[PDB]
Amino acid sequence: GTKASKSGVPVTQTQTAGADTTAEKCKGKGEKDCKSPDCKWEGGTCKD
Repeated sequence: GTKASKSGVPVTQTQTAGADTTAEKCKGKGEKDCKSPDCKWEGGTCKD
């Protein structure tokens, strides 16, 4: 609770460290190329 109201350490929960930030290997792929487990196909566009 109330003790610092900011904390000395940031206490980062998660910031998609595993992902390559943006896997632009997906970007450019057609629907067939775009693997769903790999990349999210949305709006006729393959994107990580």
